[PDB]
Amino acid sequence: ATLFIADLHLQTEEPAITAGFLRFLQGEARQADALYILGDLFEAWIGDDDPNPLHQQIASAIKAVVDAGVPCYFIHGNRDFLVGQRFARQSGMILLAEEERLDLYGREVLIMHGDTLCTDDQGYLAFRAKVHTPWIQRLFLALPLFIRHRIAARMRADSKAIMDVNPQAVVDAMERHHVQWLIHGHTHRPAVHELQANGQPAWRVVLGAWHSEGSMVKVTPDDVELIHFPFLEENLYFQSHHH
Ligand SMILES: CC(=O)N1CCc2cc(S(=O)(=O)N3CCN(c4cc(C(F)(F)F)cc(Cl)n4)CC3)ccc21
Ligand SMILES: [Mn+2]
Ligand SMILES: [Mn+2]
Repeated sequence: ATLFIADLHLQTEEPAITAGFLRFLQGEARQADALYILGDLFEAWIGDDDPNPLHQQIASAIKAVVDAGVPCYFIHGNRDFLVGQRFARQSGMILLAEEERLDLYGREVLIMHGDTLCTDDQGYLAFRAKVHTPWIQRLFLALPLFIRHRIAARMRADSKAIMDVNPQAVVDAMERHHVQWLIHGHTHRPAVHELQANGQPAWRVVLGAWHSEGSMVKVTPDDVELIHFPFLEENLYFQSHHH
């Protein structure tokens, strides 16, 4: 089986999500044929030289999955688009493009983060075009770390003071790649949408964000599974209910 996760939005202020991800990496992920992380692994990223200890803890845990024989892949999200080759080397992850076509046990599957499908949010698309401009990225990454931190903290507060996908963009993407299956995240609306692409039925599978519990897509030769699970091992106990 091949696993897909996304939108964990890991951050030191949310240690429960981190604990749930580490348990996932130590258990479920060790049995997979491959693990794909479709963006927004971290709530924020300002460059691979960031000494944030969470980054090294996550890198080491993913690297242990890679060392256990499970190749791990990463497509950038809108939050962590600055994840680069240094962190890829530290984690053992392979960085992929914003769109990839996979062959999963015979079925062709398109994967992406999903933010490029929200073509109706012109405000976000302007921000995305800005921070994806290569000379702007190089200029920001050259700034001192403490300056990048203050910029990011202010820009996050400015944003606090998610649009769904455009149906035709979905069709266009699935017909550009000639697939009947699409997996993405970003929208935080886990679902399986049926549609038509290339004159045949097609399905758009959406991952969930790790807010209260975990979420993953498991692809087997026989089916596609959208699975919700708790962060930690909920040890069962009994309460003496009465008839
Ligand atoms: C919609 C959405 O995705 N948002 C909204 C706010 C936000 C904040 C983050 S951030 O905190 O992780 N971080 C902020 C600073 N940033 C910059 C800043 C610059 C510039 F300052 F020079 F312009 C250039 C570049 Cl290349 N990167 C890197 C990322 C991530 C995603 C989002
Ligand atoms: Mn997200
Ligand atoms: Mn996103």
